[PDB]
Amino acid sequence: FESYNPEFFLYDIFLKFCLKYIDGEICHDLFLLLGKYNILPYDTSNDSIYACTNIKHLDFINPFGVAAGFDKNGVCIDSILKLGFSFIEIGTITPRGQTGNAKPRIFRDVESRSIINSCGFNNMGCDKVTENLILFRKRQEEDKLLSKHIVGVSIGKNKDTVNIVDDLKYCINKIGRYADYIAINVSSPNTPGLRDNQEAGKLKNIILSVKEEIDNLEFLWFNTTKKKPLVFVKLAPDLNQEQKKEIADVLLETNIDGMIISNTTTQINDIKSFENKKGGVSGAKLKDISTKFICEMYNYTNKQIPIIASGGIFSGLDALEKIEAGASVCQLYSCLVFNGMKSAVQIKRELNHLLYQRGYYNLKEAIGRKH
Ligand SMILES: Cc1cc2nc3c(=O)[nH]c(=O)nc-3n(C[C@H](O)[C@H](O)[C@H](O)COP(=O)(O)O)c2cc1C
Ligand SMILES: CCCCCCCCOCCOCCOCCOCCOCCO
Ligand SMILES: CCCCCCCCOCCOCCOCCOCCOCCO
Ligand SMILES: C/C(O)=C(\C#N)C(=O)Nc1ccc(C(F)(F)F)cc1
Ligand SMILES: O=C(O)c1cc(=O)[nH]c(=O)[nH]1
Repeated sequence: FESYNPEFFLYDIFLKFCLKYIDGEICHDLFLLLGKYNILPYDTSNDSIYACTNIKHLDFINPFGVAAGFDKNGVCIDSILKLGFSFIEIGTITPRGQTGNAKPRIFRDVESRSIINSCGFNNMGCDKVTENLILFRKRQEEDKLLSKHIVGVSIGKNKDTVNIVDDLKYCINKIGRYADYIAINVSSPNTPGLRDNQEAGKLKNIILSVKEEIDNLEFLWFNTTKKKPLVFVKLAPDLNQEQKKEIADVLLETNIDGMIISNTTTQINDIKSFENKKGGVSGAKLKDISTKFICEMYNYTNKQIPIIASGGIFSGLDALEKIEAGASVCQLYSCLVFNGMKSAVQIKRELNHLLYQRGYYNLKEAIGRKH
């Protein structure tokens, strides 16, 4: 075993320990601290050119990135990317820093590889996170192994903010220049009233405001693409067909660059250890629900809006199911929690194998093949 490799057995011993004894958020923060101090293992393999993917000019070296919320403040972007991910969606930052809901607010259920959280948009604020992203961009600029890595920024509203657009615009003005794309978060179930912004009418206004604000912002782009950040919207899977269809029409009207399918769900209640817990559920129990959601939106949007998959992706098989359902790229969170540091290297290898086995010459060919 190569001790610098994410697959080094020692990291699995650590993973077992963490999962067995350590509080969810404490472990998470410890992990981010390890990454901040750059003492995490890293992937040294070269990514298959056959598994590269894209969403317009956004070129991902591999189809795996880490979902929003994992590095809410962008404290160790480099370290996380070097685990083998092609991109990371930092934050889900708010104009002002806020503490989030009362702890403990993150619980694991290993048997079902599920997580439930009621974090509440805890983050250091757009100002501080921008500084962290700026530091990364400068670092990315001197390093070359990160030149093609992508960083997206998830944005939301502060707990008391009346008009979400006011917060979105503030964040864009501050960090938009350093983002490869912006993720409009209107699907968190831990911020009262936030999900109402998924109503076709409101969502349309929000998306246009975000796009205009990005244009109004426009060496210029200190990001990877060297172009203005694309716009994605992250949706909750707890919507009825009518709602999804109306949203689908808005996404086409607003010509949104992409849609991150499925944030956590609130319709799961078959998990024993989560009965007395609040928040959104992530993990295996969310996979089918979110995959189906992808199928629907892919159809409802006539395969015109690129999809970033999120929800219960742990293996290459799970990723292929998301891909064949219409997803062009995948985001992981729970996988990192349950499979640990070897998450990226492992899932990439699995997907390459599976793509080969099934007879695909590349990953793109598989996108939507479940038609
Ligand atoms: C502790 C925790 C915090 C999260 N924070 C955010 C966030 O700030 N913004 C966001 O868009 N999603 C957030 N998510 C949702 C994940 O990005 C992802 O959509 C969801 O967990 C489904 O992926 P998974 O099944 O692979 O875990 C969070 C999830 C967890 C478990
Ligand atoms: C200090 C050494 C402790 C060793 C414990 C050995 C347990 C044997 O499991 C072997 C396979 O582990 C592979 C890595 O898995 C990491 C994630 O483990 C999930 C929980 O596993 C529970 C059983 O250990
Ligand atoms: C099912 C019961 C499992 C019990 C497991 C006991 C595990 C104790 O874990 C200690 C080993 O983890 C090593 C730490 O690696 C993570 C960070 O690496 C940074 C470098 O650290 C070197 C000093 O450890
Ligand atoms: C609930 C929870 O456990 C988390 C969250 N969020 C989390 O990041 N955990 C977590 C993060 C990293 C590891 C490892 F180091 F092993 F790779 C293990 C667990
Ligand atoms: O910060 C949070 O509570 C949060 C945000 C989000 O988008 N999803 C989630 O499950 N939690």
